[PDB]
Amino acid sequence: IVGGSDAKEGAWPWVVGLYYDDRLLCGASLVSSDWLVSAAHCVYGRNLEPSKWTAILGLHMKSNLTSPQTVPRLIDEIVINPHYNRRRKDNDIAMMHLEFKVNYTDYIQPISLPEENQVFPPGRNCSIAGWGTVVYQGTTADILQEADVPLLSNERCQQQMPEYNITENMICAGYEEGGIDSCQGDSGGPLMCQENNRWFLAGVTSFGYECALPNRPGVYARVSRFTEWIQSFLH
Repeated sequence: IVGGSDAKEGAWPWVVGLYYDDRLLCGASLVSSDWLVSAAHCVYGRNLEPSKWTAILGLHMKSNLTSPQTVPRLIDEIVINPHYNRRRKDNDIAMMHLEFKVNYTDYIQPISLPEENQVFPPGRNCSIAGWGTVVYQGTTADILQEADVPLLSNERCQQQMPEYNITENMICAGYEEGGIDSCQGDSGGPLMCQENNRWFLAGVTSFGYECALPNRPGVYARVSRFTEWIQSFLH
């Protein structure tokens, strides 16, 4: 996360860090007691031995090794979206199953999927959080970083990203002046939006051109487009 600041413990209790070969590579969001939502590009091509992935839930600072609120879980199934197109970056979303369920606490809670026909309006600020790079081509955060970013319309995002195919399956967020954005290592994490005192998972961190440039917004997979499919896994 570029231009954000340290989160407080408990700030975003659905945010989960995903480890592979001992490195936190991507974020993910807890959506039930045993399913995460993350990005397909994070796991694509390396999902079929799913026990190589570990989720840490209730995570705040990577270096805090005596944290009693963090809970590890092996992953035992990873399902990429059946429409995912790697070349086009379209449908960039995956489901990951926790080997054993988690009990919810102030530090571990699921985030709601969007309500039917919920609108997340261009111009509204939503929040992002992750342990990825703090500046473009910089280093990964220790303490979870958070920031707020405004949504764009897809028309405006496509004009700013003419090199890319911005589809109905994507939602974009960032500032005209740049400075605040998701970055490498944040992929898979939530774009989350508040309505009526409740948080909804509006997007999943997907891609962008570099990070935090002016007039270059972050692109996220639009979760409302996948709610039926995500629901298909749940108990």
